[PDB]
Amino acid sequence: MLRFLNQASQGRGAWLLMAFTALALELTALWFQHVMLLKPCVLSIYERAALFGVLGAALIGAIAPKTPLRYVAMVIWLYSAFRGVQLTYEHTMLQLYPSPFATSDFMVRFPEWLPLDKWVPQVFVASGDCAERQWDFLGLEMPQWLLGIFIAYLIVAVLVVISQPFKAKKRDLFGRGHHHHHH
Repeated sequence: MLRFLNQASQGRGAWLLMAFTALALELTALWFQHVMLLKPCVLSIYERAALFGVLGAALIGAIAPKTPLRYVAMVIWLYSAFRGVQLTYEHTMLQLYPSPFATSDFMVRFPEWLPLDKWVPQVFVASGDCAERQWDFLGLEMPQWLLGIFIAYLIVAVLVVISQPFKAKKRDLFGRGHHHHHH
């Protein structure tokens, strides 16, 4: 049952399986555009960073999910959990509620202090309109589906994180007070 989940998850094979899954979607997709001659957008590229970043999180996390490393790897998993989900919303709202500013659509704005984009414009430079539909499943745009996965991934980490032995009665001090006010 649940206990087993912690067993299968605490295994590397399982972790490696999570990577191939997120990758399989990127590859199988990288082919659709290669033939469908599809072009990425500003947001699309940004969203790719949210997951692409997580993928890297699964590579380092699968190093030893039995040590405090959890907080270390989940740091990226969670970052995408709240932000990834919150962002995925902007796409949905705008998609069903188109009303942008003047011409905010001005390529990707990033500080020249991070050659991550300058030294690598290949997977950063945007080209095309954002929110446009070029391919859908069951009558749903990819962005909508991909979001479906984001939720799934958000659950495996939140559940696998809490699956930790937890318990422990010690826990000396935890959280500041400061609420006595003043006369």
